[PDB]
Amino acid sequence: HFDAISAFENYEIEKMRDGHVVVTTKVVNSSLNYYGNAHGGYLFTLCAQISGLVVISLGLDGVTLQSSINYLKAGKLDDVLTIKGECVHQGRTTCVMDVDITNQEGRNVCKATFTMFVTGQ
Amino acid sequence: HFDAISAFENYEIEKMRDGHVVVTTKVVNSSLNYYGNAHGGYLFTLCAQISGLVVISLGLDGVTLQSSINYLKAGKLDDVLTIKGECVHQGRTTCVMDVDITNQEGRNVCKATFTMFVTGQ
Amino acid sequence: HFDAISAFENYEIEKMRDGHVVVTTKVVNSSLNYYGNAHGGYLFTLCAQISGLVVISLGLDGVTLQSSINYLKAGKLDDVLTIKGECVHQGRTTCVMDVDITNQEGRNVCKATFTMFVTGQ
Amino acid sequence: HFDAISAFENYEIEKMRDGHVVVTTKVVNSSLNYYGNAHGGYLFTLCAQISGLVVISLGLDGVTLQSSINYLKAGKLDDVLTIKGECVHQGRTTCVMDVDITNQEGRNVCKATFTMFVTGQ
Repeated sequence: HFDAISAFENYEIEKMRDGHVVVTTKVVNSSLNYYGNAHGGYLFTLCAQISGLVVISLGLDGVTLQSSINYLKAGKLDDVLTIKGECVHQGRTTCVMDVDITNQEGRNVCKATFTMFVTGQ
Repeated sequence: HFDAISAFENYEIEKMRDGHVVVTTKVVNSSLNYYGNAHGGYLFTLCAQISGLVVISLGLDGVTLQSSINYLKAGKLDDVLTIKGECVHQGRTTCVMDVDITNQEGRNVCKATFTMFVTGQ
Repeated sequence: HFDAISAFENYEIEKMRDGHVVVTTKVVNSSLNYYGNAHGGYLFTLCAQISGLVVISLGLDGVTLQSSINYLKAGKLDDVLTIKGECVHQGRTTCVMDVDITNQEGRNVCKATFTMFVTGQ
Repeated sequence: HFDAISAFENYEIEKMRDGHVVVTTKVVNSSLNYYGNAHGGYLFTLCAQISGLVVISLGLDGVTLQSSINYLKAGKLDDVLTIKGECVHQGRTTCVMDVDITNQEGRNVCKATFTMFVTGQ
């Protein structure tokens, strides 16, 4: 047995403009995996949501086609995670977003790149 | 504003044996994104959890180093998703897991590959 | 100093039809890296070329948007590599190709997934 | 029929120091694909070679475990490509390298992330 893995039970949107987004969130029990670390799916979901927010901030609608994520350092209970996303490439049908998560000590937690398909304006 | 994104509010483990895992789950409202489709992070978390289950089934402990996911077809409210994970490569220090999600119509929803780091036995 | 890294100085196309491609090639000196193993770029290029051939076999033109590759086992001088590609998903604007390389002993060398953008028919 | 795809028929190492590498190269006919653009495999090989150079610059020996690449803008015959590699994370067992290619106009051509396995020192 294991409990649900949840993301964004709390959050603060610090910045959302012109393809650049910054959101903060506190790691809580529902964020964790078996080993007491922030779940890789939780961390990914933080990144994917912020990637979507980057899309919206460009006046676009979109869907993720593909994503790659690298895990660098564990997130822990009560960490404050800063999720920074930006559009590195704005093409006609597709956008590429980089999203980076750091903890309250400025340490790198994970980095992801999203390939989004622009569906409309 | 947006509500939390959650994964495994419900599930059934069908198979978990020697590097092969099958788990089913039903898509619910907490699974969805802005547009009413299964959230990319939700789908990834389904895959990531099953990847870790594959690791455990091998009598191993481990952590995800890197993952890539491709989104093929939308997941919808009330879909039953089958999450199939396989260890396609068991190295000494790392394992590589393929995870595929199909819906109740047999349609491919997404595919991911996980690069896991074996921490212990 | 280092010499050029080259791919397809020799090859045999065994199969090319309906989204399924099989090509063989022999690892030669220009294939190798500093350590005497098949260069990761060489192996990737084998996969990317076969992904393109899968596109053509579907009566399409296309360009790669994104690719992810996992390296499983070293390729060595004089290995015969079998490169098998297939379209796992044929969407309207994009295709997803899986490409797998095995050696003459049937051992898995590397696996890659390509997200291609369909440019025309 | 198609001719071999080659990388580093010419190059200039501009910088190679403590985890940071810059290398330039000019796109030639052997660099290109069917459509006359820089081959995705050629571009990846440029990135992969520079990733390994980053590893060496850290006094390390290593092998690529996994890589992801995004293609942003076509490379063309006679372009001068600048290949910039950085170790963004030096773990104990693995390193993560970001590699970016820009052309002579400062335009972003592609970006890749490499997950390297440290074999020795």
